[PDB]
Amino acid sequence: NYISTRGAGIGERHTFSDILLGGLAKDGGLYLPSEYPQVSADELARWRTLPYADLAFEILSKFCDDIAAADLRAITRRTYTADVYRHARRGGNAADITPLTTLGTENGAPVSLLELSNGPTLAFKDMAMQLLGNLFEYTLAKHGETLNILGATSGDTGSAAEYAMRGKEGVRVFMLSPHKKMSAFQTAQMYSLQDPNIFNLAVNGVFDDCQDIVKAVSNDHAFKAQQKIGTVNSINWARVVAQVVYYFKGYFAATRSNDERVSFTVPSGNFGNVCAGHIARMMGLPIEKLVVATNENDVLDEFFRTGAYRVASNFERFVFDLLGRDPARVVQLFRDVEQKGGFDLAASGDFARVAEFGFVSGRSTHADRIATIRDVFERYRTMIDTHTADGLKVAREHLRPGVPMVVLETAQPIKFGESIREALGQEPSRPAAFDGLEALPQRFEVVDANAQQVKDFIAAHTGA
Repeated sequence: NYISTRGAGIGERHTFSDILLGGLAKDGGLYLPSEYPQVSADELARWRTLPYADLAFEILSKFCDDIAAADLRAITRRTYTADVYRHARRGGNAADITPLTTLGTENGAPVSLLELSNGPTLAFKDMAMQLLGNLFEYTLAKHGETLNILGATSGDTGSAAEYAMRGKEGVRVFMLSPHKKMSAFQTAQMYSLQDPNIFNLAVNGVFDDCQDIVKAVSNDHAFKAQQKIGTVNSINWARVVAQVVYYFKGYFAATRSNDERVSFTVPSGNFGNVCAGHIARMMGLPIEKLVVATNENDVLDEFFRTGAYRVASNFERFVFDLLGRDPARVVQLFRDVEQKGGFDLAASGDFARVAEFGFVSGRSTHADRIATIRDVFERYRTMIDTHTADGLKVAREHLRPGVPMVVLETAQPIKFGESIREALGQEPSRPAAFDGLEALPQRFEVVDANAQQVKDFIAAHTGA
């Protein structure tokens, strides 16, 4: 049973499928399960040797009792294949889906990269998005209807969304991107798509103008009903579930037996990965530390260091757990933010739950990340990107002799080429598979920063 971070859902029934499409709860909160499903010692032992798709089935099954088991297995097996997750760049077996690449021992701990970025758009959101494509298609087939997804992107999330949803029955994607303001690789991956259910709208503004238009359409309830408007952003619970799976996969790959403990480092203070790692640990996965790298973001640093915020969907899910899963406390925190200019979890006695849950944090600077990229290229003979470098720098501050440390690789170097050029004096390396991408014919519709222009476009391209 799924309930709201702000109190709705008690005395009701919301299944996984009921909330799949990712709406907020009725009270403005986010949906969460009423308990975290527990993995027994026997289950954990049985799961160690499962291929990724079957491990995914096991975990998704804990969170979804309303979809027939056979159908969930068919969905995960269709989703997680070597062919889709084909871009393994370090000699790994793509059938692992998220191969673990061990770098070496540091402070007595084996340090590895978990390769989450071998999917079609070379970054970690392909892990959840590919699954959401199949889940959406499956669920929408039951009603013979179409979901018209509206989203915004600066390149990476929209790419992952479009590669997951292209060609899915019952789905269209209307994606707003800032015209001429994205990197060439990301622009080409999106705009080269010819699929008739994918609509790339290049907005004459910046990313925040694109987000503002999605928000404005969010507030037009009659239009949302008329056009069956959907979202695949962080409000989506299924995306978090999907991410729990690779913590299990990485744990097993990093260990020989379930007597061992593993630490993970999450780049970029990303609350979806924070949440997913925390949820895996809460289910019984033997995670020692969850290390959160926050680069030079002072807000994130301040929160993890002190529990305070002075004035993210998934921040709210995390803080709900810090506050004891009491929705009244969450509502108060948001009242403190609005009425009193921030919150202070240390003062209220709730900050102790951050360390309780295994969390620690650290920061990196641009110079630190360049140095880390250069170090890795020389010592371990491989390219890593800026996000992975933020992760590795921070990971290195939290090594315990004897405890594997797994750093999430959240984007491949080709996605963030500027820092690779600065660090390594060259473009990211790329195989023949990607030759000509940026020169392919591009298909997009330019629109101004005008919400009604976007509404008109959607209405003219759905048949509603």
